[PDB]
Amino acid sequence: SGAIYVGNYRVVNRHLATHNDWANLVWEDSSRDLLVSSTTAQGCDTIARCDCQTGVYYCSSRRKHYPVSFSKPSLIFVEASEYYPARYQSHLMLAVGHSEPGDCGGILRCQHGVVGIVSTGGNGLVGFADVRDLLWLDE
Ligand SMILES: CSc1cncnc1CC(=O)N1CCC[C@H](C(N)=O)C1
Ligand SMILES: [Zn+2]
Repeated sequence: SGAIYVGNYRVVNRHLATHNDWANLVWEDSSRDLLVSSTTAQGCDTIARCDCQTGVYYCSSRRKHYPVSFSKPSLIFVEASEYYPARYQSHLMLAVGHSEPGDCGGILRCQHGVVGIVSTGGNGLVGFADVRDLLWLDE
């Protein structure tokens, strides 16, 4: 679990969105595993606008933050699940690091702010759904 609170927006993994998220929907994209819903309170998270490939992510399964090198956002294949059929997930970035079912939603940060959230993982790898291209989160 985990979300990004920026302005009147809440960003979450689409496969973990609640009824309130769907009732206050702004935008959703299955191929990215992203859903953005509206909030009445102002969120205090800064989004990064960069091409950083180093950052720090929160791993709830270890209650620890880890530094990682990560790849450029791309279409990476993702196996079937109770949430999605087998497909290519776009805007996905991989890093060598621990993650397990329950870690989705952990924020990845660089020196410029929020880069994205944990969305995939397995075999010593962890995938992050990038949010840096979503320029409307600040306007
Ligand atoms: C940190 S998530 C994780 C980690 N280690 C093993 N498995 C997982 C689960 C995992 O990869 N997915 C299940 C939920 C939907 C994900 C998707 N973005 O399509 C795929
Ligand atoms: Zn950065």
